[PDB]
Amino acid sequence: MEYTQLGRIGLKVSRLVLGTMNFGPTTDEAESHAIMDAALDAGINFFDTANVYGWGENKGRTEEILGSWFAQGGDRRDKVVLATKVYGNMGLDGPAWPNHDKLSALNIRRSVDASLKRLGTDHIDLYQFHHVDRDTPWDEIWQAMDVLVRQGKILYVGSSNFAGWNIAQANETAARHGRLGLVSEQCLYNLCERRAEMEVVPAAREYGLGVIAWSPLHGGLLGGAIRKEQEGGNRRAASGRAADALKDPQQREQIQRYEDLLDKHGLEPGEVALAWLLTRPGVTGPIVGPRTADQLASAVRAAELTLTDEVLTALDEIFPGPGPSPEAFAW
Amino acid sequence: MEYTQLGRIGLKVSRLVLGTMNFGPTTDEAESHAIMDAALDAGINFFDTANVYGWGENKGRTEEILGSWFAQGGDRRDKVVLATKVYGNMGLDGPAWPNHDKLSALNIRRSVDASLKRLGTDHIDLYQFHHVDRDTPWDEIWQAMDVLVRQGKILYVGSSNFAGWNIAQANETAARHGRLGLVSEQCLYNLCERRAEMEVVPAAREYGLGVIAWSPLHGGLLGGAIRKEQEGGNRRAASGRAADALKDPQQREQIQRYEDLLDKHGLEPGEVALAWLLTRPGVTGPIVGPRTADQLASAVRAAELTLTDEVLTALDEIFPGPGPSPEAFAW
Amino acid sequence: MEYTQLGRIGLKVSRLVLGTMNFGPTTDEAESHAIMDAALDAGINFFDTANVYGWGENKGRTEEILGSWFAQGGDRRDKVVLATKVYGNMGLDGPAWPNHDKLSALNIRRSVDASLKRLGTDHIDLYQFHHVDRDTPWDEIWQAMDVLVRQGKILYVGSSNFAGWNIAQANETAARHGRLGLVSEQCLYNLCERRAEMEVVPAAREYGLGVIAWSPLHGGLLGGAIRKEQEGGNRRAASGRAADALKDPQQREQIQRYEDLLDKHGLEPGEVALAWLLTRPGVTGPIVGPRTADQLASAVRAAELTLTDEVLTALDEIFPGPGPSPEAFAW
Amino acid sequence: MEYTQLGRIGLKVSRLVLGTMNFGPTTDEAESHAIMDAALDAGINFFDTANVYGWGENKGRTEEILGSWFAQGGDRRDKVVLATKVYGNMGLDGPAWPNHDKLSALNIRRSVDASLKRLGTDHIDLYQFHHVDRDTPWDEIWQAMDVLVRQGKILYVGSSNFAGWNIAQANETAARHGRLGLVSEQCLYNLCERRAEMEVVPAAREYGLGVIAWSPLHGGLLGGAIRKEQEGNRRAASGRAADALKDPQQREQIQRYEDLLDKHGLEPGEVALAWLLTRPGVTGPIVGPRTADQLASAVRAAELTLTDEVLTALDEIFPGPGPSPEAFAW
Ligand SMILES: CC[C@H]1OC(=O)C[C@@H](O)[C@H](C)[C@@H](O[C@@H]2O[C@H](C)[C@@H](O[C@H]3C[C@@](C)(O)[C@@H](O)[C@H](C)O3)[C@H](N(C)C)[C@H]2O)[C@@H](CC=O)C[C@@H](C)C(=O)/C=C/C(C)=C/[C@@H]1CO[C@@H]1O[C@H](C)[C@@H](O)[C@@H](OC)[C@H]1OC
Ligand SMILES: CC[C@H]1OC(=O)C[C@@H](O)[C@H](C)[C@@H](O[C@@H]2O[C@H](C)[C@@H](O[C@H]3C[C@@](C)(O)[C@@H](O)[C@H](C)O3)[C@H](N(C)C)[C@H]2O)[C@@H](CC=O)C[C@@H](C)C(=O)/C=C/C(C)=C/[C@@H]1CO[C@@H]1O[C@H](C)[C@@H](O)[C@@H](OC)[C@H]1OC
Ligand SMILES: NC(=O)c1ccc[n+]([C@@H]2O[C@H](COP(=O)([O-])OP(=O)(O)OC[C@H]3O[C@@H](n4cnc5c(N)ncnc54)[C@H](OP(=O)(O)O)[C@@H]3O)[C@@H](O)[C@H]2O)c1
Ligand SMILES: NC(=O)c1ccc[n+]([C@@H]2O[C@H](COP(=O)([O-])OP(=O)(O)OC[C@H]3O[C@@H](n4cnc5c(N)ncnc54)[C@H](OP(=O)(O)O)[C@@H]3O)[C@@H](O)[C@H]2O)c1
Ligand SMILES: NC(=O)c1ccc[n+]([C@@H]2O[C@H](COP(=O)([O-])OP(=O)(O)OC[C@H]3O[C@@H](n4cnc5c(N)ncnc54)[C@H](OP(=O)(O)O)[C@@H]3O)[C@@H](O)[C@H]2O)c1
Ligand SMILES: NC(=O)c1ccc[n+]([C@@H]2O[C@H](COP(=O)([O-])OP(=O)(O)OC[C@H]3O[C@@H](n4cnc5c(N)ncnc54)[C@H](OP(=O)(O)O)[C@@H]3O)[C@@H](O)[C@H]2O)c1
Repeated sequence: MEYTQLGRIGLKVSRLVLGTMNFGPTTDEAESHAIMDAALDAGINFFDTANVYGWGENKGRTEEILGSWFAQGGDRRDKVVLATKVYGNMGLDGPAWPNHDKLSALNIRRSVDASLKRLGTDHIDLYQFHHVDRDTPWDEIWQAMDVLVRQGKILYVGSSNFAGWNIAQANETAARHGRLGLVSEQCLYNLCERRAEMEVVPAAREYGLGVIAWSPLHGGLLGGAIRKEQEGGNRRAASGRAADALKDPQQREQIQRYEDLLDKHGLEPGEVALAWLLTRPGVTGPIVGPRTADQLASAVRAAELTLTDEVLTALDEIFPGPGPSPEAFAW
Repeated sequence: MEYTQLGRIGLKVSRLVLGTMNFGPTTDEAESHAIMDAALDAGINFFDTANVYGWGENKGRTEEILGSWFAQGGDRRDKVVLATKVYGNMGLDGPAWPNHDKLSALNIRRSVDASLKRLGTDHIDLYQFHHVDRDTPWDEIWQAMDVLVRQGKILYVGSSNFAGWNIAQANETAARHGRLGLVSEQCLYNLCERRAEMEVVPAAREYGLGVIAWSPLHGGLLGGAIRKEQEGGNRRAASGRAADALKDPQQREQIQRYEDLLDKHGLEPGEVALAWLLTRPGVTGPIVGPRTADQLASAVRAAELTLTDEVLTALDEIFPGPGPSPEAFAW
Repeated sequence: MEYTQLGRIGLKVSRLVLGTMNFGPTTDEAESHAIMDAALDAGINFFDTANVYGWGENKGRTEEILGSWFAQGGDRRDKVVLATKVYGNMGLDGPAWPNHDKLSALNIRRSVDASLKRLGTDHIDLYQFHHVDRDTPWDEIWQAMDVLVRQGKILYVGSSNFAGWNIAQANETAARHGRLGLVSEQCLYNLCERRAEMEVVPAAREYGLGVIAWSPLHGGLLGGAIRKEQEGGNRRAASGRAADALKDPQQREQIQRYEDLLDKHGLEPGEVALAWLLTRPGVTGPIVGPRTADQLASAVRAAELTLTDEVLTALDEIFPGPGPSPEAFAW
Repeated sequence: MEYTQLGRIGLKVSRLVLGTMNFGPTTDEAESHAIMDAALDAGINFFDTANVYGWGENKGRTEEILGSWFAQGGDRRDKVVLATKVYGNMGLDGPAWPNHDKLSALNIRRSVDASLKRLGTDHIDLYQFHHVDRDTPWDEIWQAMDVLVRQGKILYVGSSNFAGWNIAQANETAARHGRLGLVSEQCLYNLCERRAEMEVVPAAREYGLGVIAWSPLHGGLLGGAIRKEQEGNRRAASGRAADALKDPQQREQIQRYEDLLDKHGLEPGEVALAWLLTRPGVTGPIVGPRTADQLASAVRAAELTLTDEVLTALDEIFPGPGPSPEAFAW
């Protein structure tokens, strides 16, 4: 396993981050536990979850599945950098009761206690904002997080789905009073969606944040979705983001070009999408989303792949990116 | 229910704040619980109380009534933004034993623990200074509040009965050392008393405080007190501020003009006075003071009223305001 | 002559400030020079002017009259604490060209250079904002003033026609970065208009500003305006604020009672109004507005008057004040 | 003329900003001076220029044309908020000598003195970075600007072609030590190019910067370029506009735009300027008249009220992304 620092901070992480969103709605508890055992065996020490994972009436289930895994002992909790999230509504889906979503100090306080209880742990290593909340100012947010840091309930704070200028405002505000700022941004970034290149990733690099890419396969779309389009099972690529893209002729053609390119080179589409993210400047690593232990083993192989310049150039032809602003749209 | 941010902060509140001062001395425990259940039913998530409410030998009773309400369960504590106050003497009415009133770190320590015990909760969401204390410096006050913040016993700090320059000094002092300042000012503001427009509300707006208006009907004076002047009940308008106003020929003539105006437009005096405050720039909302469940329902109707330009202009004729200083008295 | 520190700073000033607004439009250049010589002979070391004084097409004339006075030599400039103002339109009366009024760094730059030229001096001792400018932020204002301080073009900065919270915001902003804040506020304050007591003077005193009362006789109204109502000459009391007040029945009765009281006590109304301001806590002194040398001589006598407690009580009853906020309108 | 505060600061500016890039290479000195007199007559008090304007061997000519304008007197300098730029190479076109371009304190020092001399003035009201310079840190940049502020050579500092996170970093750095930060961002923004909506404008709004839009007609492309395509010089015949008209999809977009405004009897240049005036946070467009009639046309656009029907139609023809992260994530 290849390791790196998470941005500027002292925390060392596997360049594969284990996502857990599938654990519950798509992968059951026993296979979820097997995937986490295999992840630990492979040297993956960095797990990403969220309070809302589990979905609908089962929001919180994923954290509970991690909690029963940790409860088995065997140094699992000691070994893992445990990340979860606050922002989402944990009540009945639909409009949230006021301050039962978003980033008020009020919702931060109740959300962290519920996550700690489901996870069966006394601390979260990386507590992440799930989304920017434009209505909560950073002196309120940093007050709430600093309460948790000094109580020992969290160690690090990260962001997810921020704009670049939110990262800068957040960390400048933290730095004025000596607080450790955001240590990582968790952003949508993959071959299909590269617009985090314009400002989010440049800002994260300037401020020394880790960058961990969520939906690195675009929801399974990049994992061989066309070749697999007729298979059964509870495949993630059969619904949601990937299925929507495959109904668009232009997006489907792109994915078809991708799968045909890789057939000519003896490469696997999911493994290449992961390996591609590992070449991007500033990217700590993809947050892999295995549905099966087999798909985790494939991810470990992806982290060992060396993409040739020829393949990288061809991928840029199919999936061009904008580069940084202002050059992306001005000069 | 209409919602808004409390000034600049991330807390979302109903634009009706439920005042509880009547609960105890005027409304009994059973009916207070009914009013609070109905407030939650109508979407009101923001309750104001004080340690002194109850009055006399029953100071603390209002908080205890809220404590018994919370103790039923039913997500009541989780759903409510709970505001209470410190400054008042909680001992025998009359001159307080030194440091058993006002805002020393000593009285803050003892008042908050006594409030938490009566409320049956481990934290207060909005802890308010009941009045400015000119003898306690802001580095002493912010030390005391920051102790409670970091212990998790409070979340936010607010002011009540401040001058505008007190708000500015408090929040500039807080900002110097990373602290969230005052998030709201609770001030006397209604059709009868508009002098908060001079400097209190302008300073609150500059510093991004919510503004929540206490005695929004001037103690019942604006709720139809002339028409109801001969009625029984233990009506708040039969005593105190309202009764005193009706003794004065000029103030009584003003209320008469008001009630006669509203008869011509088919409007209710109590609802119009609440709806008028909701139109004022910077006002988060009125802190309604229902004596009955029907009066809470009437307040909810008031929050849906749309006052016409013609009625707003007429109210300004009856109840002119000074505008901001310096223009209010100089140029 | 009685001297005092100007609030908290090391500058010592006479408790009569010589106002120059009459110099030009009401008092001609030679009599203006005689009044300034008489003021210096009496120990008055503190002169207030403004760029706009002169009025109309003659804006700047008063500063020029002071300039020709200083140009006479004889240690006049070295002896005088020279105060002038920025904010007013110096162009054609009417709507100003953008940034040719108010407190942008652009207007501050052009205004001070024009004042310095008219006054015939290389520095202004006290450069005052004529009025709050709600559209210019304090980091812009203090940048512009600090440029002038470091160049040696001004020494001290003062306010005029501020609200109390503006004083607080201004001086907290200056103190953040080691700058000397406002040293004095120049507000309307006299027997007739006491609402600076609510917040402006309390804020000034908290922050250690001098308080220099402008229009101390309410534009001549308190100088015997009723007794002299039939007189000729270009008396200031025949126009503007004083004339408007004498056409008001209640203000006229107030002034009549005042003049009758002072007839009974054998006291001069102009002198008493000045002596009254000298008793008010926090007041550095009145800015006298003599039209003649004899009126200056009269002001000097006023500074040596001791009003009996009987007269002081009678004045407070004829001319009541509001006291400080929040007590002035709440409790 | 409608006026507004420049973002959060005390400076008041007309919502039309007079751009001067045409003065010299496209509009001659006499006509440039007439456009500036007409701008002042209509109440425009805010002029944008740059040291490089004039182009090639004539870089600096535009500042000189403004300088001879000011030299005529009549309160012209006192009335105008004068904005210019530092970053561009002022030597021979091609790779610049080291530190004769970009934002080092060394190049800032030499560039401002040369602009002051050409402009014939002792101060610049708004001195703008022409482009983000990723190699110069903000404590160096603010040192250099503060030197100029304390000497009276500039009043305000603004940015141009920044990313949103650059605006935040600059102004947080400035605020740490009591300095007034950036007061304005000058970005490309018009119907054709709306990606400043992702982060640049949202960051400017949060930090209280003015937002002034350069090439508001996309270089004349939005001024009726297809109707005038065979006319006889015209900025639309070259550069950004010409390239867009060579592309089938952009040409079709502009053809749809010009058809839409034919139906409503409106002028394309005026509508494109009026459209920017409706965008939240936009101080106004930096108009680029080549002629005095084009300036009077801009003044008419500032009085125009676009109906909601037309605004909806423009938005469908010229969709924008809105803010990040929602623009690409959720
Ligand atoms: C010393 C005891 C005296 O008490 C006073 O003289 C107090 C009066 O001057 C009050 C305060 C005035 O009431 C004020 O009328 C001003 C014009 C307002 O000022 C305005 C304009 C402004 C610019 O000032 C602004 O700042 C302010 C906010 O609003 C002000 N406002 C707050 C509303 C308002 O209180 C008057 C109206 C004016 O004359 C109010 C009405 C009801 C009135 O006739 C009362 C008469 C009384 C009780 C007189 C006795 C008689 O006792 C007398 O005692 C004297 C010492 C002797 O001369 C006695 O001789 C026997 C005897 O005279 C008859
Ligand atoms: C008002 C309703 C109209 O809807 C539109 O006009 C939307 C179109 O303008 C879209 C957005 C364009 O698609 C855009 O093509 C630009 C050149 C790209 O811009 C480029 C360059 C850039 C510089 O802009 C850069 O910033 C950007 C990121 O990428 C842009 N990109 C975001 C990809 C891309 O969305 C066009 C391609 C060019 O025209 C996409 C293709 C599929 C198309 O023909 C669609 C036609 C439709 C549906 C037309 C109706 C006709 O309805 C018509 O309604 C009008 C109101 C009337 O004129 C009617 O005529 C009478 C009627 O015509 C029948
Ligand atoms: N911060 C946020 O907003 C956010 C949002 C989404 C996700 N996340 C995080 O990012 C993690 C990953 O997101 P995601 O589940 O959408 O990831 P993804 O990798 O884009 O989608 C997962 C799907 O890709 C396929 N796949 C996974 N590994 C593969 C491999 N080695 N080879 C071929 N196909 C493979 C599987 O598709 P099939 O099931 O069709 O076989 C799998 O179900 C989540 O667990 C969560 O922790 C964060
Ligand atoms: N910070 C402070 O110093 C301070 C001071 C006072 C109050 N407060 C807070 O502000 C809250 C409200 O104060 P308040 O009780 O004096 O409010 P208020 O609304 O001015 O007076 C309450 C009275 O108004 C009448 N009323 C209430 N709702 C009505 C409606 N919808 N229609 C017609 N009449 C209506 C009732 O009068 P009748 O009983 O005659 O029917 C009621 O007893 C208090 O509960 C407390 O939370 C704070
Ligand atoms: N910062 C501001 O906004 C502002 C506004 C106004 C003034 N000021 C400053 O404050 C200064 C004073 O203002 P002001 O001229 O309006 O003062 P004022 O004393 O209220 O009015 C002056 C008039 O009072 C009469 N008077 C003056 N001294 C007298 C005395 N000893 N005995 C009897 N009557 C006397 C004269 O009236 P008659 O002519 O009728 O005899 C004189 O013209 C100005 O010179 C200016 O420096 C500042
Ligand atoms: N910060 C930067 O990087 C940057 C870059 C470029 C420009 N700028 C600034 O932005 C200003 C404007 O840029 P620009 O010249 O490219 O603006 P523009 O409006 O996009 O293009 C100017 C052209 O549009 C046409 N036009 C102008 N006004 C018109 C009207 N009222 N009706 C119809 N057509 C009209 C004319 O084209 P025809 O000649 O074909 O008639 C004119 O030459 C410049 O002067 C400069 O100050 C800044």
